[PDB]
Amino acid sequence: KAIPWKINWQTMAFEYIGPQIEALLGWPQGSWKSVEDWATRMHPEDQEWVVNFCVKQSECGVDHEADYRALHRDGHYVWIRDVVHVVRDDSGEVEALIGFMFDISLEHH
Amino acid sequence: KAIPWKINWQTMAFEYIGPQIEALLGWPQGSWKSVEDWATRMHPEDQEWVVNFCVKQSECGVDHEADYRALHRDGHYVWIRDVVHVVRDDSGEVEALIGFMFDISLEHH
Repeated sequence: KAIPWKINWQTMAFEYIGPQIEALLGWPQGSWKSVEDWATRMHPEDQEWVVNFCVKQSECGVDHEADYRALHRDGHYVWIRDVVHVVRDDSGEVEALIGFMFDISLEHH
Repeated sequence: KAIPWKINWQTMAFEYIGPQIEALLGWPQGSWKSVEDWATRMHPEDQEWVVNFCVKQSECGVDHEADYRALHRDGHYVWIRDVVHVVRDDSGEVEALIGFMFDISLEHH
């Protein structure tokens, strides 16, 4: 059920994202190209804080997690928990973000 | 709260594991040396299936997750969900396991 994913820090593009993302959010798996897609497919009141929070924590190399309403292609919202581990390269600089997205619908019933 | 970790498939040793593992399970963070430690610090009825399940799924390169009672150093058990992503090298062979351990105590109250 967990959806694995990884983001290239330099380009901010998705290296990969599990196919379960399609069953969960409906958008074609191949449509998840970059962080911009992740930021767009989110509830308006959540975009208001999640993006800034994740950016700040990532830049500081601090692992983090956020709960928000993800936008399904059909228009309804799905509660998701995004858990992020920050990876640094040999020189100590942020190189990528790796983690999982979890459907936490049951926690909101 | 999530505990990040990674295992070198060849040596089956922990490359790293978040410091939160100490606050959660009590054992010194540096004590988590290999899969053997992970397998030992688990409820006896769970060791009976979790180890075999994870091994089988990992060898097949299939992401998986398992819920089990982890052993705290003080002797009591803590419900944990281990989520695993399998990483393959350039030749297509299993190279490592990366994921997170989550305290799911609230789901068992």
